Amino acid sequence: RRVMLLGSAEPSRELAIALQGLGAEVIAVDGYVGAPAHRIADQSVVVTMTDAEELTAVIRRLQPDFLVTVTAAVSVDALDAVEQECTELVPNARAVRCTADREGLRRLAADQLGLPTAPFWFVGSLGELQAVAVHAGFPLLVSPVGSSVVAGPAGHQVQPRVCAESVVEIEFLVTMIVVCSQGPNGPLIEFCAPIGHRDADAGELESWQPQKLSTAALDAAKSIAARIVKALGGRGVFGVELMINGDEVYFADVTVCPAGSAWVTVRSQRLSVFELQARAILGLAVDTLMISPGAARVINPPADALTGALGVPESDVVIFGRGLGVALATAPEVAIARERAREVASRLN
Amino acid sequence: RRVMLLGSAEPSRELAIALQGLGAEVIAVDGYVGAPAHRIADQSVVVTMTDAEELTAVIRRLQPDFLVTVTAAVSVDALDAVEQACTELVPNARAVRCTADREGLRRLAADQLGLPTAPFWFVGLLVSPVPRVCAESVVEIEFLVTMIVVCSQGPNGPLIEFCAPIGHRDADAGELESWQPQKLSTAALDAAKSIAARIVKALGGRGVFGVELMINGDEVYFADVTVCPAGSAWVTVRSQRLSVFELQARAILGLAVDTLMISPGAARVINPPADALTGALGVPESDVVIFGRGLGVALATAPEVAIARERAREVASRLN
Repeated sequence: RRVMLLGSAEPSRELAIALQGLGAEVIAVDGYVGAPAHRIADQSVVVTMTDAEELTAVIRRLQPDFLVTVTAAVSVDALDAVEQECTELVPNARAVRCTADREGLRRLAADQLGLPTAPFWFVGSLGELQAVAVHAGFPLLVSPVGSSVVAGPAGHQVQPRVCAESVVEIEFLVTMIVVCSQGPNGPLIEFCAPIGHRDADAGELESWQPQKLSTAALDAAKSIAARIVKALGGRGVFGVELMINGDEVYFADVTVCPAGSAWVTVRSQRLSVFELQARAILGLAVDTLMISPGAARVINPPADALTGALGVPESDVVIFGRGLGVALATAPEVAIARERAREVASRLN
Repeated sequence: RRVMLLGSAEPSRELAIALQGLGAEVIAVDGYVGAPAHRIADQSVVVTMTDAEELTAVIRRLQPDFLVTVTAAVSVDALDAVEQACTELVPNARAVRCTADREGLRRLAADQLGLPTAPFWFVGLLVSPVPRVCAESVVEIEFLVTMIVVCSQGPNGPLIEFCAPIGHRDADAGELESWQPQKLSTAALDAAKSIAARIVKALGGRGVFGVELMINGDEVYFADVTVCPAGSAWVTVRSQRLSVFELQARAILGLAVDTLMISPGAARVINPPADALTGALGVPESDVVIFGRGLGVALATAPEVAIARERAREVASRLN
């Protein structure tokens, strides 16, 4: 059983450990020579993965049982070549293509599915912008298809590309991790507990699990998460990005790769997002049981700093090279778990 | 920060992962070419580890910050020289020597310390080869129990932590079965901590120690201690917040530890087809660790040890 990982960054390494515990040989592919998953993989490969010819030869020679796309820098055309009884793609070349095309994924979510999003318009003129502002009002979020905030410049109520978004009030950003595998009885679709996340003080990301939601908010979230994921199809672990304001839930995005916010799961769930995606790739049963509330801080290791960081109760750390590290804590409550993680991170950075 | 592992087998691999999560480069040393920790280590080394000359040159050239002895086939004479000259040993050489000398460890436990053991005699009943030959009186036993003792430094100096007792026994098809926690009476648990703590402090140094005991209601007997992660410790990979390997990674490096339990659990060490895993991972709260030339660990957790053992039985059965 041979799995091939397109991408060899930090989560590619943990996934590779996970897959090796379950008995699989892993090939780690990337562009440069010293990539993280190269060090512990069974076989390392260097190719400009953004090269449809060069990538496709590599896949034909090695001929892996499973082809896992863990990065965004990849030839989607090369992947559809391989799809077009020798290798299962997990995720599908469909999902890889849909989620790298930002325009097409929004239009898939809001138009084909009836998913609720923040009002958005794709323009291609100045005049197109002019209308939207008159129609939509302020503030707007003009973004290339950096992201400027058009916060200023209809007489009656009955009245390349650049993306315009109306701005909505938001309480929480939330990551819904959806897992699609096979069980001993066929297809499984599992939901993790909502993961709350946000940008923190020193340019770090903070996450925590579980984020509490109302019944109506949680029903909406499962519904939205489940529907975008079934449209993509195939086995895999999907991170579905949502915006929440009390009862309202908005679709923002989905990634076929383990999000930075998922790092909390390494300590807060029985099976981490990496153990889940190892099992999903290989078509094995999964559950989404939680160990305990937790929080994480992704920073972007002096001997003194480590000693101090691990002095914080129920804490853990994942050191990764230059400027990359994860601070982790668990606790009987999310609030304690976030305070401990901020302590771990503070003693570390 | 560079740790060197004497021994490169399956537990040496998990310890190596653990140490790499905490930021350390690991050198895996063993006798043969394809050893398990070689595959994911940062640097691999092949040497005859019982050769004091050959081993000692290897340690002098590489010059690691920490020297960890994970196997028993190692030159203790080569090891004592490293403590006499740049490099911290976890575990310490005193411990490596005492626990490989079976006669001297018994005499240390029963004579110098006043530890209770089964009556024993060395001559020159359970007659066993120790030359000398060891004679033991046979006592009634309820449970075999592993007491995992952890010695590290915290942010406030020395720590000595006890894990929850691990029960273990030989089960069917040659599998070793373990489970955590094993319930003990107050008097039994007081005895066990006392015995575990006393043999470990006599060895000294940082490390993770497995202390073997025999239990019959009230009475606790010392049977053995190892400076290496016992096969019965495998249950901790899922039953404790920090597995025996994460604890020994933290102990080697002198970091704080705790011994919190996630949930009751059980394990079965067997000594791997796709349908075997599909069927095996269908058991609730189950996990597997595949190695090896047939080596595998079946794991389950549950709200009760009894369910956790039945699930692990099932996982192992669907796997074997």
